[PDB]
Amino acid sequence: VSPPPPIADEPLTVNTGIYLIECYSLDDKAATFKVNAFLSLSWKDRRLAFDPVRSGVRVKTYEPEAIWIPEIRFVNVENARDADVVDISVSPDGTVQYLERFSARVLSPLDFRRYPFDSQTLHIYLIVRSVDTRNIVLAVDLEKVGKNDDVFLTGWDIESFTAVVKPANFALEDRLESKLDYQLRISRQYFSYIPNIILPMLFILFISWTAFWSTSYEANVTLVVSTLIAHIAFNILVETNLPKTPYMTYTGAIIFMIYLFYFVAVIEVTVQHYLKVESQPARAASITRASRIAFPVVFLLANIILAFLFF
Amino acid sequence: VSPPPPIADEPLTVNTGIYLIECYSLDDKAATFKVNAFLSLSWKDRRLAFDPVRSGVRVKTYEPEAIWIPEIRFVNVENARDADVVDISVSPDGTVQYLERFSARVLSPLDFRRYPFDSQTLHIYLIVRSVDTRNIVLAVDLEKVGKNDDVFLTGWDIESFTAVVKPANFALEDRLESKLDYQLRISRQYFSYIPNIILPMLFILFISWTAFWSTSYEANVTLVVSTLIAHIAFNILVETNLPKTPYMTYTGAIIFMIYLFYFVAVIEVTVQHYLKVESQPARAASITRASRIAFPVVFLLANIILAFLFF
Amino acid sequence: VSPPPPIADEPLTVNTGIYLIECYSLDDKAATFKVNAFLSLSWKDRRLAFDPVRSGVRVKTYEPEAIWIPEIRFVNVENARDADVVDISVSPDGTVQYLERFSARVLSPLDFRRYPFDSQTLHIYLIVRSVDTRNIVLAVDLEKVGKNDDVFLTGWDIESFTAVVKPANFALEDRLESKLDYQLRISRQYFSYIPNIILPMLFILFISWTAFWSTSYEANVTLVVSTLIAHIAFNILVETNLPKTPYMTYTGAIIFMIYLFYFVAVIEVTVQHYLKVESQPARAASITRASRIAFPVVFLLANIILAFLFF
Amino acid sequence: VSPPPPIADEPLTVNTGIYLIECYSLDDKAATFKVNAFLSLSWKDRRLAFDPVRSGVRVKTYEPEAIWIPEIRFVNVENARDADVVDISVSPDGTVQYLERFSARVLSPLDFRRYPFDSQTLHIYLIVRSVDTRNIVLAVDLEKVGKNDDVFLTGWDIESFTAVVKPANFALEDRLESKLDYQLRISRQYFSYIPNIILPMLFILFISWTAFWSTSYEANVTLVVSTLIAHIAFNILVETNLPKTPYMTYTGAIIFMIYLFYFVAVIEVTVQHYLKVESQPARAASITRASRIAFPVVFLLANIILAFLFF
Amino acid sequence: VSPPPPIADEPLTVNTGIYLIECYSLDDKAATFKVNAFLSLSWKDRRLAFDPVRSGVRVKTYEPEAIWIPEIRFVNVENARDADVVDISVSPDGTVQYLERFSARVLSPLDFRRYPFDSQTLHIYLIVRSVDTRNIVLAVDLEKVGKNDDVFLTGWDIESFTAVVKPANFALEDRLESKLDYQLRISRQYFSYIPNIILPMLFILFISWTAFWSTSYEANVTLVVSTLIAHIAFNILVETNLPKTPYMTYTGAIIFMIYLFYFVAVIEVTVQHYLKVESQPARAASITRASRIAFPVVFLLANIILAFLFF
Ligand SMILES: [Cl-]
Ligand SMILES: [Cl-]
Ligand SMILES: [Cl-]
Ligand SMILES: [Cl-]
Ligand SMILES: [Cl-]
Ligand SMILES: [Cl-]
Ligand SMILES: [Cl-]
Ligand code: NA
Ligand code: NA
Ligand code: NA
Ligand code: NA
Ligand code: NA
Ligand code: NA
Repeated sequence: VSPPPPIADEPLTVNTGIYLIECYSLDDKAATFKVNAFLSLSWKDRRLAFDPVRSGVRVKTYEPEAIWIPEIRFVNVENARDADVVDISVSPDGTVQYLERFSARVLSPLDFRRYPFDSQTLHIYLIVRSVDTRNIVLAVDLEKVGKNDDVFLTGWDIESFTAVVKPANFALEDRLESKLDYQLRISRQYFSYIPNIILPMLFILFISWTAFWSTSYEANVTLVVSTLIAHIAFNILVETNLPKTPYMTYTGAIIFMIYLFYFVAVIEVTVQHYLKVESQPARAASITRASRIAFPVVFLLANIILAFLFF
Repeated sequence: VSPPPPIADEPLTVNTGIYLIECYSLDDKAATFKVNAFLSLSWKDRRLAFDPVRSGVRVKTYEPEAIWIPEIRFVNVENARDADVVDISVSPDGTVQYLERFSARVLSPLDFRRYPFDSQTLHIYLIVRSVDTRNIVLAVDLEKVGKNDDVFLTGWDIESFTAVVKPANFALEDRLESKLDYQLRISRQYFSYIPNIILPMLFILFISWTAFWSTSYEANVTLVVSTLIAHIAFNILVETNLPKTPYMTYTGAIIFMIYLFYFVAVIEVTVQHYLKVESQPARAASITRASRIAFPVVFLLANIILAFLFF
Repeated sequence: VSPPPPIADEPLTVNTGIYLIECYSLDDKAATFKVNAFLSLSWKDRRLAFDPVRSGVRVKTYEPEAIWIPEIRFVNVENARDADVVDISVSPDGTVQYLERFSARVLSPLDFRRYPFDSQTLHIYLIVRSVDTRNIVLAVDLEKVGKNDDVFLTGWDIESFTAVVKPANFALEDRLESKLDYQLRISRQYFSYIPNIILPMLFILFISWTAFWSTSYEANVTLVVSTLIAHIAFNILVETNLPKTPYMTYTGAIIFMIYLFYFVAVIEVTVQHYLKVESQPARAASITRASRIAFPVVFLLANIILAFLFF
Repeated sequence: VSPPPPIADEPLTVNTGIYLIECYSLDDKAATFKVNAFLSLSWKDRRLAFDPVRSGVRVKTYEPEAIWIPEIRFVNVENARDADVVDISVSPDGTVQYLERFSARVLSPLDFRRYPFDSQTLHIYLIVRSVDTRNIVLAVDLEKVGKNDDVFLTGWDIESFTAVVKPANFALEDRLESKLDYQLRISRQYFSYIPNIILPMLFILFISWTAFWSTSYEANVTLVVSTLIAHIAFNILVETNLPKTPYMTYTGAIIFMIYLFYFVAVIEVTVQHYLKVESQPARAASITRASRIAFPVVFLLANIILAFLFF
Repeated sequence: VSPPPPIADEPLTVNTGIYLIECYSLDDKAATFKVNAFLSLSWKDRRLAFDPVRSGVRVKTYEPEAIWIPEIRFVNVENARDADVVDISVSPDGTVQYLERFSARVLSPLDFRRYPFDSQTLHIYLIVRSVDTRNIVLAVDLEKVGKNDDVFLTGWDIESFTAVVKPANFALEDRLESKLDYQLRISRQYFSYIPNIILPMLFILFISWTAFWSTSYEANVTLVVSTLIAHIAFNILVETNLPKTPYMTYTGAIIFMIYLFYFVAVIEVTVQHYLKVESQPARAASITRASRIAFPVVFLLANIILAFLFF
């Protein structure tokens, strides 16, 4: 079966729609997510036109093998989609209405700069390659673009599912390709990060600062070194949920900066002890008293600077 | 093959049933579970009706390809089900009795608020899309809804498997859809959490409170900081078994609150030491003696408040 | 093709056999194991009977599509088995001899009460569903039940592979089902647990008891708290290899009990220090000397009680 | 299609060959590895014999469906192999030359006794089941047995790929089976284990022995207990890369033995402190000075004994 | 269908091209990566040649089954590729233009010597096996070799995608094989390793060196032993992201060397304490003051040596 013939030198328009049924398995590290949706297609093929009286049916149901179906693919998928044809209906002017339900693992990069207060635009690219007989162009039927109410993605808020109505028509290997961009807008549910990572991380840091109210070097060393190890544990935990990025993330910046605070706290505790041993506790007392104010103040200001640069 | 014609403008009723054979792989983080079941379907096709006297046979067995079968799908599945037709039997009046055995990975969100003392309602949504010739409606045959006795789900008690008998009939892409809700009620076996997480967590916390019976700052620092690290280990272990939720869980709330108890214990140990060094051990003794009562009392009351808010 | 007709109102007996070739991937947490085996089937089809003299051949080989084959399934499988027909041979009296090689992931619950000194009976349930024409019953051909010598399951000893010869004949969805139980008896190789978990766990516990030969509170606190943290590590390691059970396991009981020993050791170390500070070291010495005997004695007796209750 | 008829009562010889193209995914814990190879088969079918003069062609190419092909399988595979026929060529005398490219996951147990200085023989068992018409025997064509130069297995040295030329001919379910053993000899690249596990483990152990040059009980307790915890971490790391074995491994033996050294070091540190407190430091000094020599000497000799028993 | 006949004894040239659409899942440990691409093939079949005037059409479109297509495979793939034919076009002179879209998991070893400042050349080997009728040789059509702009690989910079135009023609099992090498050049984004592993590792090491400004043995032991444990954590973290190599990596070398620095620091802290106890603090002070300079100087020089040897 060959493609439908043109009335004039016009290309064949294949109207498309995607209705999301199930959205799942957003793998942040992998930049992959799985989708289960309806894919609707519509085009005009005058070779299948019919007169109802002779046929006895107002619309005909064809099997995919019986008629010409455009070879529609997704660009940003791991493998060819898992598709099951639901319905093929032909009107007697030859307007075909195709519907399939598919599942596919989609590849769409994520921007982690504001993690875990980040938002993303997941893309689903629909494509058709033109044939030698005719050029095929994709169009959006907005009445067939949407998502189920129950659609959920663990740890995310689903904002919108829309299509950029104008296709990207270009040449690939001396043939026209017509590409459509379907956009799924999402925003991370940051809530959990507060009681699970941010506050525990702040608690251990503030615990290290109690060394500024102690002259016991041995206790101070135990305080700063133990809390540092706990900070290392949180750093490792965070980087297991994140991919390696060629940029700094918001959380990554805070985590990194906190190491500097632990490093200077160890210097303070060392300087304090050295002075005490040298019989200079008055100078050591001045440094410890200043540290009581300096450490929280510099921590607060540096965080304001970070929040400002990132948001 | 076209759908059965109506006697009047009535829709086609397809009676359904699901009998669970094997239930497994409940992935809490993923909100997915796997199912292996019988799917029974029943409808009337007058074109298939026959006289038992003339034909000789009481029932006719058909191959799926030979007759019209409604296109039944699951809404909340990752991929199309793995199905194998078991039997197709037709009665003399044209009543078709269809039976298949299928396996599918179902997507059903879980409420973790009362974790690990939580109960869940897993859903299995059956759906049919209406055709241009006729409208198709789903119904429940209660005699064909059930589960095997041996059905088990590791770490859960299976309470019931029932169906909401009235379908959700709605329009999707200008066609009637008839959706049925099959509910699998389960309740978590909390037992194991007690000796494995709750009691070990309480033991380390109570170990930190021994610092209220010690004047040794160095030992106190070792006691509170070491037990805090062990609490961090348990917090990390718990959050690896749970997804990120936009709400607080019961366990999450207790775990978070325990950090505050460790934080105040560090303050007490610091205040005590500072006073001793300042030659004020009488004031320090009053604070330590009060802490011996205050810490368990505030811990007990705060837990009563939490249990009340969550249950 | 319809089922063979009865001589009288007798049911059709399908003789079965399972010969294990490869056994692998026993997932303790999941209650799943993978199997690769021969499935042999035998029944009489009089319609297929022939005269050896007239036909010339002693046996006739058929393709599955050419003759009636019973629809045999496994009850406790994740998905329908991966099967490949090896041979179909028909004898002159119409006795069909069917052989296939299959692979399946089997679901069989495990009893962890005596872990890691536990034994299990893995089940493989064969089933046939009766048809409207006739009732089908399963039987065991003991000469076709066995396993390869090389069959191994990492961390287990394979004891036996036998079949319960009498089927469980019952009604499921108003049709007779004939179910056969194939049993694979296994016993865990506990060896490794001794040098890897049990002895290291005992060593750290005995290390904590050295605090009963020390008056240094700071060293005692370091001894008991550090070894407790190591015990927490072993507890976490153990529970990662085990599912969450609504009962206590043998290892779980020992692990839990050891927490109580650490808890009382912390009390002893605290009481000892408090008394020393109060200028009562003679009373403290009596408690420490008693602890030297009490702790190993109570540990030994409590273990005898546990071993008795569990074995 | 039936098997080739015999000239006399001789069995049909199917010459075989396996040429490894890609070898990957050796899972030590699972005893599985994946293979991608050419499988060559050759046999004589007199019914396919032709005159080169009359036919014109020197060789005839057939599609698998057109001629009789022996049913060849692998014994120790998880599932049936993924195969794609490359070529079927028939010579004038009726000698068929079959070639396919396949991929399979092979199950072959490993001996971990000398880990990580162990060598293994991975097996690939080829098999044919005899038919009622004729008996089929397997043979090795050594010119069709080999491996690609680029063949690599991460962390291993590939030594050889050979076949045991004489098959194991036996009866399974009253039919002859002809089994061939293909052996892939490999030897572990131990290099990495030295800087990553062995030397770090020795460093922490030697760090614990510095307690023999200290009278500070508190520092000694910190030294031996901290290094023991680090040894526990290495023990856990090692057992995650290894399956549970019913025998001792070389590394397992060294790791276990090192626990005894830590245990005796804790006894020494305890005895030393007890004596000092009892005003017996002269006796304590004799024990500590002896320990300085005894610990490295006993460690060196015990290792010589272990290396001797294992190699 | 047989291969095209030669005009003379010349081999059949099959022009090839690969256009990368999606590149993903680079598993460093496994030496595997997944690819989604267009595979273009072109050859001349004179038997398919036609007159444009007589036939009417300028090009003829065929279904794969209808004409002779060369059997093209990939050498270094796990399984046979997942392919879907897009277009087959025949020009009047018989020049066939074939296009398919495929996905495959490719096996390509990586050189970790300069990790994480390493670059790699991923290989995709295209191959054709000659037939008995004719010899088949592969060629590169450079106009059909490329990659999509959007192509990305998390944690990597994609440099180029080119082909070695001259094939590796060799004999395998007495038949010509023509192999083409497609090279995907990538370079690791080392950025993240700096704040996540390198700087935290340097911070803990520098924290251990504060013991050179302290006479407190107990605090020194806590400082060096605690930071060593944190270094062990980072060593374990690094080796989980890397495979076991028979060579030293850059990071591996630095990590290993840092153990020696911790070992000598423990010796210094021990020697210092021993001397103090022996009433020789003047000699101990000389060693500690020298260590303050020696440790950073030797660390800096050893790193210059390492960087020089590795880059
Ligand atoms: Cl697609
Ligand atoms: Cl479905
Ligand atoms: Cl089955
Ligand atoms: Cl196979
Ligand atoms: Cl391929
Ligand atoms: Cl050659
Ligand atoms: Cl050739
Ligand atoms: Na078509
Ligand atoms: Na049908
Ligand atoms: Na059949
Ligand atoms: Na300590
Ligand atoms: Na065949
Ligand atoms: Na072809």
